[PDB]
Amino acid sequence: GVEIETISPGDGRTFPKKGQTCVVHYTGMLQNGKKFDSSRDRNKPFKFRIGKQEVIKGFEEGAAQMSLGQRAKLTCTPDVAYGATGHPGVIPPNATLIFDVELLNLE
Repeated sequence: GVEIETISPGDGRTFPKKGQTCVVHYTGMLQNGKKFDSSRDRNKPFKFRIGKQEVIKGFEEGAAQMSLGQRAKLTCTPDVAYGATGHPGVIPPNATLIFDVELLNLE
């Protein structure tokens, strides 16, 4: 269950499709926890395409429901990303994830 809470500005029409490589200034946040990931710290804003199961299931649906310039607020459920296993040392089992996502892309 991907729950979108968009901070408004953008265009609201430039929607992601297949065969489109896009750019996200994401920032990881643990619910009842601290940060764990930030593309803003590395200044290399994570160029990636859509559909090839690169990213987790929660980030995949939330990015497709956005448009250019928008700023959403993800709440990824445990069963779509890591809640069975958990990424070793970084993500505990049965964890619910928070993301600051801004789509500043091409295509």
